[PDB]
Amino acid sequence: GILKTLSAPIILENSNSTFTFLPGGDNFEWIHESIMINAFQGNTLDGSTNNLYLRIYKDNSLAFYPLIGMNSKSTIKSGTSTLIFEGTAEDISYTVTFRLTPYGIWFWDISLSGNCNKADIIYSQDIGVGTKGSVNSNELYLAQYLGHSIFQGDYGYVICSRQNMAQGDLFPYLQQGSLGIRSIAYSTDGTQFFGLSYKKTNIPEALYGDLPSKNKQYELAHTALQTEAFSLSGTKQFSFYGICKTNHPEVIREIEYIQELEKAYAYHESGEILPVNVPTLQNIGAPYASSRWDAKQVEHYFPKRLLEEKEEEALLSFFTPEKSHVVLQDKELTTERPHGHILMTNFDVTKVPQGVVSSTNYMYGAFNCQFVVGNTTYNKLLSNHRGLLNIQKDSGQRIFIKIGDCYRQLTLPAAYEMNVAGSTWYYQLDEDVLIITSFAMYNRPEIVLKVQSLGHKKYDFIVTHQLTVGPNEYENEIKLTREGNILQLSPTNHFYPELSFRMRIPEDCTLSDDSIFFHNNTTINPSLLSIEILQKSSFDIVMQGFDTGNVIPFLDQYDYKEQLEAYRIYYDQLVCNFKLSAPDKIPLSAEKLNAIIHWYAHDALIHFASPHGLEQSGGAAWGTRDVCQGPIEFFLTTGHFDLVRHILITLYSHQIEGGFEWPQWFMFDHYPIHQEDCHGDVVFWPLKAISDYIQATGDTSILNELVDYRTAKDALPTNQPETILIHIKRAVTTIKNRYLSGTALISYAGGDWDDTLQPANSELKENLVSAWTQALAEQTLELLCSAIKGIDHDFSKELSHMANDIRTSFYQYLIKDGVIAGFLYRESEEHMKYMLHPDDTESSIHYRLLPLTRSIIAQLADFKLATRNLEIIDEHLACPDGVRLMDHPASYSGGISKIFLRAEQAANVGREISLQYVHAHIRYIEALATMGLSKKAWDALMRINPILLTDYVPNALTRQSNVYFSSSEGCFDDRYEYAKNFDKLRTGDINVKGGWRLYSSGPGIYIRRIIADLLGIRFGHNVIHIDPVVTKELDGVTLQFTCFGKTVFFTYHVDDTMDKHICVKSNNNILPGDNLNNIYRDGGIQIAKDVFLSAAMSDNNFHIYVKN
Ligand SMILES: O=P(O)(O)O[C@H]1O[C@H](CO)[C@@H](O)[C@H](O)[C@H]1O
Repeated sequence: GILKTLSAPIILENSNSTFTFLPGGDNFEWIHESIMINAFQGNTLDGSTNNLYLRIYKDNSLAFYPLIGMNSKSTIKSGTSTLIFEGTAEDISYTVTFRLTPYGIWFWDISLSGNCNKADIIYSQDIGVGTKGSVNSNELYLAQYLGHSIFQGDYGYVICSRQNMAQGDLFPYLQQGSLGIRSIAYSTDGTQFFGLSYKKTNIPEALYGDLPSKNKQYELAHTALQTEAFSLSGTKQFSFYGICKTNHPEVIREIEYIQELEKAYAYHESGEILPVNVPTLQNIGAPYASSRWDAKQVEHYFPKRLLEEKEEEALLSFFTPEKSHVVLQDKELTTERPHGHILMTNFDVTKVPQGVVSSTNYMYGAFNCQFVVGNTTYNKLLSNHRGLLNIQKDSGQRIFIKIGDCYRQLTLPAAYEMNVAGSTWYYQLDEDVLIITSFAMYNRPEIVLKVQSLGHKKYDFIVTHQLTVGPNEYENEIKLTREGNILQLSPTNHFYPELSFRMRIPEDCTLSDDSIFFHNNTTINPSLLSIEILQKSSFDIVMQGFDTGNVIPFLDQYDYKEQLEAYRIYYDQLVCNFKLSAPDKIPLSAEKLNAIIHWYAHDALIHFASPHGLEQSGGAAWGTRDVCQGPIEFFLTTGHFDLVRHILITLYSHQIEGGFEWPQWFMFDHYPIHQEDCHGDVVFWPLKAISDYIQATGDTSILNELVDYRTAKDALPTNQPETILIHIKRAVTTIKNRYLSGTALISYAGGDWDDTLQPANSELKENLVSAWTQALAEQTLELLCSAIKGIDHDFSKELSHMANDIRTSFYQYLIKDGVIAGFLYRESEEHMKYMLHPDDTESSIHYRLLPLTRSIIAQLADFKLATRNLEIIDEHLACPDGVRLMDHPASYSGGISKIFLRAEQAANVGREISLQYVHAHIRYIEALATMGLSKKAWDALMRINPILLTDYVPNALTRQSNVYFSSSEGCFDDRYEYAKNFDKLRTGDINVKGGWRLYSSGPGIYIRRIIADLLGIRFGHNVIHIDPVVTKELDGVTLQFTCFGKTVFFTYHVDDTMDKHICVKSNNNILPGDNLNNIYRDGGIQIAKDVFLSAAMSDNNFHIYVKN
């Protein structure tokens, strides 16, 4: 059976514009030239995000009626470039005429005829304003760079918008406003229009009130305009309009295109505008959100709770002894980002895995989005989740349940419980609880949905699936065969020709597309795979993925518990059975590490094996710098050494021929895709990681492995392998080649760690020097020197000379008045200027975090400089929510870049522009740990710990507690208010909120901080290093940890009165060893493996005595 693709059947066209609609008149794709104007494509069940709302005010009510789209019940006529919507609302006849003119200008002309006392209109439009590619790739990210300027025009508010991230060279533009009626209020983000409450009510919150008239620069670019209120007794007429320009290189300063708009307003098409058939839903109601559980219900279903989060004494979330995190309804209605989770199949932990299965789900009834097998972009069965508020709610796997006469789509449950192996939703019904579980199979490429009525009551269900079978919805035809209760789905390819999926469905279910939702049984979307299941108290759908066609029979039985238990052991072993305990009350911070470790282990494992996140659904590839940080640090900390060796070989095989640097990112599977343009820090990371591998393992053989390169343009193997050592030599030449003349100052080139600080021109590219890059290069080439020492003496000597020269240029050029400058700009020896240093008095930015922490971490900063670094942090960068990247925001003047690219283009205060990018705060922790500053280090660890965050950082707004957040951003509506009131961040006088979730190096590098740097357990070549940096409160606390395959119990004692720094005892015998080198403090102890293990055979409780 062949599934066709959805094509939007209403197709309006006019000079350089194609605007398409679904048959209910819902927006599909509005394209002007090559710019997509809307943010979200409509779907055949929900319609589209945009609308026009008629509201009617009475003495005891307010009513609101959508005028367009399939939720309006308007009839429709169309021409070549016109739609006419007609209908009535109470006592008002309306017509809405949509005009697509030749000018990249559209109108919604509204005519109202009737009697009523008080009415208004609300205009509502989601806006993307990017290429189709950019909008589809990430709506949220596109929104971040879409800057809105508000003016008063002839008819009140007019919203102008400039897209500040280049779209195929161009900076596109929108303008929206009203004609013939005053817009008396406006909003610019979907959070303002729909509100968080939408996630329960399914009703846009703004419809009950006035728009706020504030420009909120967030992630749901969404323009709303509210008319002045009016009486009706007769006919009233007015319009809304939009203008799209594909290139507006200047910043917005005023309302433009007034003459053009007047010309476009006079435009009407000559052709007949004729009736078209409009489909209508049949027995489909409003969505069903659960009633909220009260205290006694929660107590009943979850008798065993820990780490309870409460606000105003209402329970928001908690953890359980069985390693679950549970989220109550009320919490989801207070988090701006939607609670969600990623499931992933276990793999062999000694090799780079292939064909890993994964699925994403969210608390608000998105049960399974983006089911993939291997490649998280291309090898996909179910469509991606999009947005934040579930306005469009048809993606992936959804469930309809019959309540009374009507099928009703499940949205918000009473509770959502996550475990690393699965997600459970609890929906309160009338005298029943419906329990939905979506869970991963152990050892099998499967995700299973289970639906179960707690009281064994029967119901009718339709389970819908937005298929892709490929990277995108609506892109390709689908082969669907059915044998009994097994469906097989495959595309109708080049690198995964056997790609297929199977679903086992319940035994007397019926199969359709969206036809069953409609009165006429008309198919509109043929790729909506619908499963109607009648009169069942329970059922399941088993979903299998096969990237290489290794099809396996279904099991008879699919049991969540067994999977849960197998994954729990997998995760325990993954973190070497980490567990903190004490005889007395364990400290809260330890309790937080026990609860978070396996969650961060899961997040890190996803980042490694199945690279994608919640907001960042588009991934698939390894980032070169990323795989060297998050996964490698996680795996080196936990002794997954064979895995790191394999990672590193794969990594080196992706080095690019000719240029001999690395791509920014690359697919690690059979898809030859990479980004050959890289930032200037990227080359250092494979060099550092291989060195850290060699130091940890003694495995110098890796340097003799014969490994290929990839071609720049095609990402194909070059079939000219060389030893990894020679790979390294070539990389190192590229570094030497970046010396500025007369110096060993490494050119900035494409940028450093901070992806928002790409150089805005060629001169800045050539002549900037990043102090962080410089420090990283020094550290990397020193580590390289040591790692290669025993193998190639001469190269090791050259590496030493290089590191030394880089060190000398660092001290000689990048430091003034004891302050390490963020950057030096050097045209030549005669023309030099510090930036991100106090001397740059023309700039607002005088201090940069990155070099301060890298220089400490590398032991490059001498003790004095390192101590100065910490003072600079305390005085200029430390905030209650963590340490900031800079002491002031980057420039923003309407979106054109001057020095830095994306940092100067982002309209939204978020991601790196927030200045608290958590990854960098974790490096701060690493630096503190190097300096032995245990009180600052543990305090910093807690400030970014999502568990009970709001109890610890009073101005932090709550967020999902069992997942990593990548940034912390002040609640500032725009860049100008951010700059003006920046100091509020330092004193906690503005609230801060969480950024993007899960997909980051953060969780892995956090885990390393915990284990290696603070608890102080590090593995070396036939040695264990013991070097705790802990507080008095860890005194009497024990870490259980598996060391070289042996479970040990490290009990901490903090003794300020010791003669020595460190002492390690087993059965009262002091373990012999050597002190570690550390220029800032007394070093830890290196104990031989055989000695350590021998001691552990008799008494595996090791007592560590440490003085701060
Ligand atoms: O969001 P993440 O993964 O924590 O980190 C992201 O931003 C950082 C700062 O620009 C980069 O160094 C990473 O390569 C990128 O993935």
